[PDB]
Amino acid sequence: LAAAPVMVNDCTGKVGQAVAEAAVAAGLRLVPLSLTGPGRGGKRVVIGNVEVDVREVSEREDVVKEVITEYPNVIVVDYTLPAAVNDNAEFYCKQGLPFVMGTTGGDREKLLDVARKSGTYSIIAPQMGKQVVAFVAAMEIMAKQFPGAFSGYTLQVTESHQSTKADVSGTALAVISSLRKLGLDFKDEQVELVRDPKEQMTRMGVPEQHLNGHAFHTYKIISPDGTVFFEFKHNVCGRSIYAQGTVDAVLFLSKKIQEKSEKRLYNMIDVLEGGSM
Amino acid sequence: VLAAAPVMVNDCTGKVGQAVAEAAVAAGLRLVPLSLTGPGRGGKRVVIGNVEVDVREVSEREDVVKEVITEYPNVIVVDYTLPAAVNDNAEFYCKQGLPFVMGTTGGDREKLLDVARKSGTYSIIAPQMGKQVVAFVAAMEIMAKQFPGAFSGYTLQVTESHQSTKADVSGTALAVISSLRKLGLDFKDEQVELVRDPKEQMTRMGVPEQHLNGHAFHTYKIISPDGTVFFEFKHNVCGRSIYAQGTVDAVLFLSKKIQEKSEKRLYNMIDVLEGGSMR
Ligand SMILES: NC(=O)c1ccc[n+]([C@@H]2O[C@H](COP(=O)([O-])OP(=O)(O)OC[C@H]3O[C@@H](n4cnc5c(N)ncnc54)[C@H](O)[C@@H]3O)[C@@H](O)[C@H]2O)c1
Ligand SMILES: NC(=O)c1ccc[n+]([C@@H]2O[C@H](COP(=O)([O-])OP(=O)(O)OC[C@H]3O[C@@H](n4cnc5c(N)ncnc54)[C@H](O)[C@@H]3O)[C@@H](O)[C@H]2O)c1
Ligand SMILES: [Ca+2]
Repeated sequence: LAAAPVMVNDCTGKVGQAVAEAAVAAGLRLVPLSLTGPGRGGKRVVIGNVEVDVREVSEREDVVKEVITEYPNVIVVDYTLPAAVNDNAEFYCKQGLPFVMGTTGGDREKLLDVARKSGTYSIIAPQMGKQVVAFVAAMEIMAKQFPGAFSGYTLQVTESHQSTKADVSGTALAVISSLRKLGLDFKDEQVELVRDPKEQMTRMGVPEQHLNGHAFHTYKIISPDGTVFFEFKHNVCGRSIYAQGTVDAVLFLSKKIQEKSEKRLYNMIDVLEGGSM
Repeated sequence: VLAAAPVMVNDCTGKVGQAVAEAAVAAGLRLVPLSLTGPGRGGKRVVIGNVEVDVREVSEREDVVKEVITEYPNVIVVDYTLPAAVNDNAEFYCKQGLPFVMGTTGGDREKLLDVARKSGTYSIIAPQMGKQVVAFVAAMEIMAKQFPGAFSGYTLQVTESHQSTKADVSGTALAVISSLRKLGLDFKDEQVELVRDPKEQMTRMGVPEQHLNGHAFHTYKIISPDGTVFFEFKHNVCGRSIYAQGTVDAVLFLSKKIQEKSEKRLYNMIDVLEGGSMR
């Protein structure tokens, strides 16, 4: 590939590891340095056939000078923790480092502000499963073109995630928001969170190996008389969809940088519009 | 409050025509108590809700329409007849200046749309009136054009159930598959799995036993190369009510366009969806 090399912070996190493995398998160059979180020690990890020197976040200035002098065209991929989001972003923007930020949480308004204001080439997208982004944006296209089209219908929404998210998924909320414009009446509190593993397996169909990394959503829309039934599901096991979307985002941003686009801040919709590469 | 034109349903004795009239009445549209039935059917009085409809032979259609027009000048005609009557009924409506909603399938569809456009008659010609199904279809296509190859590498299975003897993939399924191809799925029309065994229609598609001869259940499954991502979309229709309810909406939409004197005369069900809910 004519694509920029990538530094994945943190390649020891669950999604960060998946991204790095997918980047390597795809034929991107993985920078053999990574930054891990506060309270984690230095270590050597194997990603494919690449040995990555994982360094403490206290060393991040030194580490980035080293990455920048050896890999000037580097793009950083950030899958860290909500706590690090705005700080990592300000760090990348101050250093002129182009980045793909997949980490959720943080102050999303300040995040987008700093990236746009500095004019740093970036993709900031809290859902990098691009196929899920396409479904979300379909529901919203439907919602914009055809307001009230399901007026009078009943909505049920059910979803399953690791019991490390007490909360309704951002994806579910965004879809429900479109469904309201389609004339459904449904409060966020009505989402049915499935959190029992027995039930996640036996009723939602989540495989036993994926109980701690999955995102299963079901939306049902039923007419007042019960004769019309619509059902939409998007069920993700593990993290490969996030990994594969991140690779595409890096390939897209690579090109924008090579071309010197006027536009600097992109999202996953922009990536989807460009097609598969 | 609806404030809509009164409707004449031809033929209120046909299966879909009756369903439309009953749904119109229950919704609070005014049903004109005259209807036209097909050649070889006799005159009769039918009850639609608590409205007694004088069903007249199609040979009397000149007399019938003069009677409807003098009591209900703002009438909109809803046509659910038979492929054989489509082009003739349409030419009749356009000659008389009667606005119409044509739900009947078949006929020469090019001549049909030509006569309506040429005469400048307010009309909705839509061979699929299940508006919620139309909205889903049209979304998928917009999505598909916006996001080319987005599911490139994924596998597609398509299953659908209809009354026995449907040999051909539903026009709705084909249109959705066509969008799915633009999203990078590689899938021939022949690979649609027609479910036609009633045991299987019930046990596997969920079709209720009473609806085995009148239903349209579709399932689209999209799976990633590694098998870890599964998308499933279903749209399942039992009987005729979705067509009835969409016809009411079409009449409400056309009513408004007529009241406003739109420059545009010939509309379809996409145009109705774009106009929003009116109930
Ligand atoms: N965009 C998406 O599609 C998507 C999908 C899944 C998860 N996520 C999000 O991505 C993030 C990571 O999820 P996960 O399941 O990989 O969690 P994880 O805890 O396994 O990994 C996060 C890693 O980040 C490290 N870290 C913390 N602060 C850091 C810093 N300042 N610099 C470098 N590394 C730091 C931690 O030590 C940890 O190993 C979460 O915010 C999660 O919500 C996003
Ligand atoms: N747009 C849609 O989505 C949709 C949905 C369901 C059915 N349909 C179509 O609607 C049509 C009617 O279906 P159905 O089950 O009600 O048919 P049906 O056989 O039950 O009734 C049709 C009626 O039309 C009458 N008729 C024939 N010629 C006529 C004329 N010149 N004027 C007045 N009446 C006349 C017949 O006597 C008959 O009773 C079919 O072509 C069918 O494909 C369309
Ligand atoms: Ca009869």
